[PDB]
Amino acid sequence: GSSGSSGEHGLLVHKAVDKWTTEEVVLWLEQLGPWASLYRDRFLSERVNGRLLLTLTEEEFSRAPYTIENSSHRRVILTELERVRSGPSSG
Repeated sequence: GSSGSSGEHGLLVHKAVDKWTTEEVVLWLEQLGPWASLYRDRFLSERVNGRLLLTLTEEEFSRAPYTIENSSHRRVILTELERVRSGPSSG
């Protein structure tokens, strides 16, 4: 509807993370916690898109520029990612 910019909190998973955009990428991460705003800047500047968000591993995250000097932060991203990326099996 007329809710802020074009985006909904739910279709995230329904839509492959490898198809997300520099926008959705930050939006999904901006939900894991309020601290996401401390990294979001690095996501936009680096135009880190979904396809790239998935490629990024525990290391990459700990490596600059992100140099995420906080494990907890990586655990939140990597984990949450494993969810949005991995959908229902149905088998």
